[PDB]
Amino acid sequence: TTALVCDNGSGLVKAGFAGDDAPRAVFPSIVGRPRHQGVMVGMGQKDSYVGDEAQSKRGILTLKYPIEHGIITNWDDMEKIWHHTFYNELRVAPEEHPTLLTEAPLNPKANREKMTQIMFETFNVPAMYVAIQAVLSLYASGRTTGIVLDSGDGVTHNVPIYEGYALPHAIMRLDLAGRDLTDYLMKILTERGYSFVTTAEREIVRDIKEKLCYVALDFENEMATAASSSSLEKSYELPDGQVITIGNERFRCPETLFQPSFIGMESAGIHETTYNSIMKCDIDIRKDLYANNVMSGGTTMYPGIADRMQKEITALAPSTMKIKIIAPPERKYSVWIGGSILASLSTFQQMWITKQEYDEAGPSIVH
Amino acid sequence: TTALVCDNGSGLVKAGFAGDDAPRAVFPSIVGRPRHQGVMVGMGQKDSYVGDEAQSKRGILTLKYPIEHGIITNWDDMEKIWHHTFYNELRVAPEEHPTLLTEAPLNPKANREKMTQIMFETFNVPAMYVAIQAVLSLYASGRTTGIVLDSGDGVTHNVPIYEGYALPHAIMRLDLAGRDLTDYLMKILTERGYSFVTTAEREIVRDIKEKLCYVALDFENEMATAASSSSLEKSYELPDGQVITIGNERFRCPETLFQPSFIGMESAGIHETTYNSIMKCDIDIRKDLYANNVMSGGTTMYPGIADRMQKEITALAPSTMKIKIIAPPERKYSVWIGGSILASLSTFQQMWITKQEYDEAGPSIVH
Amino acid sequence: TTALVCDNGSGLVKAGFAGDDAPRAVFPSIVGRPRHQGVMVGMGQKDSYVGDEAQSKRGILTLKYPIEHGIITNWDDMEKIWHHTFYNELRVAPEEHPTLLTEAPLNPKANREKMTQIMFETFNVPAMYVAIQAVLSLYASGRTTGIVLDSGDGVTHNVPIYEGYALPHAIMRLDLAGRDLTDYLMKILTERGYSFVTTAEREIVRDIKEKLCYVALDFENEMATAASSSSLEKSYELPDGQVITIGNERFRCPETLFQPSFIGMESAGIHETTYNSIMKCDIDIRKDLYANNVMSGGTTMYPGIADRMQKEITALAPSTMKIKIIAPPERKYSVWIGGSILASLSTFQQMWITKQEYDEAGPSIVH
Repeated sequence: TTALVCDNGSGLVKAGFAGDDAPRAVFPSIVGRPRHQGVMVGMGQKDSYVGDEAQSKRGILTLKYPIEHGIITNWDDMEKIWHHTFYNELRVAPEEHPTLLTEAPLNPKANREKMTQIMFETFNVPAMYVAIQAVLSLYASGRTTGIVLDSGDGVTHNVPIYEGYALPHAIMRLDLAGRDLTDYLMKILTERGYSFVTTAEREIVRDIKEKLCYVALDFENEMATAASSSSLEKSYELPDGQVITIGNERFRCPETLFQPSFIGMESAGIHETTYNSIMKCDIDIRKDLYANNVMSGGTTMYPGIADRMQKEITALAPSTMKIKIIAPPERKYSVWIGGSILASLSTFQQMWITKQEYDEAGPSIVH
Repeated sequence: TTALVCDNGSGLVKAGFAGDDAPRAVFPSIVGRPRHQGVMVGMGQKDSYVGDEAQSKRGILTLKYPIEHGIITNWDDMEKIWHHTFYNELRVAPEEHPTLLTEAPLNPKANREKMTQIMFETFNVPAMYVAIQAVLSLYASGRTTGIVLDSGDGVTHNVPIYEGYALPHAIMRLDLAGRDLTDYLMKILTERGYSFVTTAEREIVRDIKEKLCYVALDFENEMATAASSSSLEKSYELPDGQVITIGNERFRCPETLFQPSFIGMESAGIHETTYNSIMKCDIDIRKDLYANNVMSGGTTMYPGIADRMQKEITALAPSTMKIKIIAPPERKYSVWIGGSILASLSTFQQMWITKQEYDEAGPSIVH
Repeated sequence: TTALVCDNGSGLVKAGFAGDDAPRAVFPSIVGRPRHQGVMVGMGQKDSYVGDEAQSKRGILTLKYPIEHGIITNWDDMEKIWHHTFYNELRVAPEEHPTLLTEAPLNPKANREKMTQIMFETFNVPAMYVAIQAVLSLYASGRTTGIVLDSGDGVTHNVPIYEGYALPHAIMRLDLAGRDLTDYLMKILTERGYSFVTTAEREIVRDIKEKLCYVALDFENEMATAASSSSLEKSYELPDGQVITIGNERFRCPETLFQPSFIGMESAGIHETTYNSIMKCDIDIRKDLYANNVMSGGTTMYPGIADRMQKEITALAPSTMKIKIIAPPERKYSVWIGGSILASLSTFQQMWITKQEYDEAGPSIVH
């Protein structure tokens, strides 16, 4: 049997077998219990709706993302995510396949152990391994050097890798993008009188965060032309018939990635965390970290990136240095195409942690 | 044995066993004591005549509807309604059947308790349950979403239901239609010189409220053509031989449902209470409340509804929204066909409150 | 001349010159047009009655609060509020005094601009400034740190301030209390058979919301003693002679502030919004947000607050932390005593926006 790559998204959990095209299942991670009393008599209602069904049944449930700030809320809901994914999307039994699971870089111990341990006893997989989402994006882009960005709602990361070794002393985790950008967009859309305070309605905010937002070339000059009469406004239509016109806030929300002072948080922008991680690496290596700046994750899919990022880095970086920023299409599925390449390779079959070895070793094998 | 669905009409009490055709007994709720002295010597006269016999013996009695403004006048007369219904119409003993009783939405406490308690000790039914008349109209129309209208003489209601949960925060009770429309018709028929002030004669007013009245497409334009010489007049014949010709007031009386300022009451029309209840529901749900607007109750059987209601809602509702108003034939028996479907279903047999459980629990089981 | 502090209440507009005792004018914000035709011949009737005269002429008018959900309905009625206030209560010309106006925190743009702009051209004030009602309550209590609560009919707010800087990332606006508590009280008083559906009569509901309601120590245990025979009932007398006896609903209505699930809204109680705003502030600052919890606004004048709030916060907050909740008398006039202190200080005279500067700058000076 065929191995299964299942990505523990922050979004947007992604699932598909090993090779060779695209993921089979992608869905918004949400679990939602019903906040109102039923009067139908069937009864016909589920105890907890997962996505996609919880995104079709908005407004009668209370949506709860099971992974928040890069860590799982409880494994009771997480197990339901897994069960739903394997059985009613992929249509496969875990006993049939070796699996490949993903994690986030700088995640607290003992949450990789507890995960691995529960998943082996609950789903009875014959072998498993847990890879960080950032490392996998190297394979997806066909690179062997560069700084890797796993940016999902709501934890971004900046990991530098050099042919083909990782540098522990320069790894940066920012809790900045993207769920706090969702919350910030909701705070500056209230300023235009649209009240979307409720949990369900927050998903609609997320959808306009995808579609209508853009990044400026320079903030001050976009603000200048905003003061002018020329329309930057785009009109969105809402499920109850309402028409929302956003303009100024449209470029304000993504610009936060370069200026976190908009949220009021002390942390520095992607601009400077890129530079400061490069300048924590040895002198000879710095040469090839420039021009292997590879963006990844769905929250980097705004149009004005990477050429904003490019212009800003080129201004702070040493003169006459070659800087190219690598941003392909499909960054949301980058991780999955990474994992797919990995699990197909020899000899990594023998790098998987198998059940008998796990049973003897216990949680200490993980690291 | 076969369960019995007995509807506590405002009209028009309705009774018939569970399934599958139509009600067996429908009658005008009136009790009437004799207002004149008897000289026949038989004597042969009843202490209180119920309907139908009190509608055949008009003019020698004083008709008193036992339910007024959605609440029962006294249980002394109500028990006679029940006794008459079970014994001399349906021909059944309550000890033979589990019953299903109806109520009105937003009815004061403790009037469901006192009812339930008296009915168990007086009629000795083996089990019972009390459903609100509005919820039952969902089943009758085969829907699972929509705003439900229980409109009888003289309390209307507007209850929003979404698949398959009820929304408590948007429930509206209007004391507007229909008995006040009966009283208003009597006030604008006196304007044409016909004096029908007495209690018995008020039933005749109710009968012309059924048959001859109609709703306009637009008030102002119907008023315009009323000023013209073309006849809108219909000639009714009265039991003593009199011929009554009504025209202008013919469309004025039902138009009150869209304009309560005709009665002088502050409350807003069905038009606006429909809109304002929809706009008290969550944004995603509003989409399916439009086009599941379901009218019910006999007082909605005027010809110009629903296409008046349609035109008015479409003008106030957001542009490009799909609005269909659902109004089938037989709306007066909607409630009964609802109840019939309910009481036949498994597992609702075990939702009935049985006598032993009631005896242990007391009136606190009701809610 | 003496500066004038005029508070844009949600209630309850408040007005009085700068220093040193109490407001001169307080009145219920209502404007009401006459819903019936006049037959007196004088004629003697006003086009629109404002409060107090619209609270003496109840039942012949249709009361409309000009500010609803924290935003003004139209400036046509708002200007009449202002005109009435300055001229026929305060007896002062706006050209004589610099004014100080108030607003609500998280109010949509461009409603501070449009207000400021209209007020300068209509009333011709020589200078003005607009302060949010929450910030002013710090001065009133003589504090320089703490979370400030502006709670009026029907928008509450939770703003954290630290010596002497404001924290934008933790500001919470709840549309929960108090006008929806008025509407909820009307919905659970109909349950006891008293029908107060009309606009005028809604004011009477508001008056019993003030006087007779109380907060429980614990809901479940107050509900227990409610099931007991001991009287919690208080008897109110109504203008037409009616005696109303409320008990259970008496503690149910204010308890909604800790449990919004009673209205069916998804939002969390003051308990948790207090905690969750504190836990969105930096670690060192959290220490002094506890014990500077300052309540304000008239809708916090229920007797069981703050010691309900105290017991609930102490249960959720970390162990051995000092928590004191600051609730002085006169919370309804807190805002005014705040404003009074502010406008008297040097150098804040030079913080006022003066007419010549406004004329040059235009609406862009506001922020």
